[PDB]
Amino acid sequence: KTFKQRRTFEQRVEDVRLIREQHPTKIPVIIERYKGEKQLPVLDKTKFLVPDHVNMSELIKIIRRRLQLNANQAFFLLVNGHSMVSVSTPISEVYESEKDEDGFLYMVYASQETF
Ligand SMILES: [Cl-]
Repeated sequence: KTFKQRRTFEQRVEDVRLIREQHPTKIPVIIERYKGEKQLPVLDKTKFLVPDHVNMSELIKIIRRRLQLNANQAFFLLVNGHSMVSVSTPISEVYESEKDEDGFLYMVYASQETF
């Protein structure tokens, strides 16, 4: 069901390598709904090419807009399995430090703080 369960390690690496070749200024991000989430909708896709100059605060806003959330819906985002240290961090730096060995940057969202 999850991205890693649907694609082999080889397939994931080769896709990241393709993204470096054809979309060099983008960060390859996998964004998935927490498996127990009951309030927030699922996204229309899983793999996102994020401009590498945005910060985490902006990425949160982007994802909230893609989910068409209103102001009273809570949204929490994990990166590489843990909470964000700061929303101010540039995504190019987050990628360097938090990328998976397959080359994707993995994120999970939920409406509660306890995924
Ligand atoms: Cl590009």
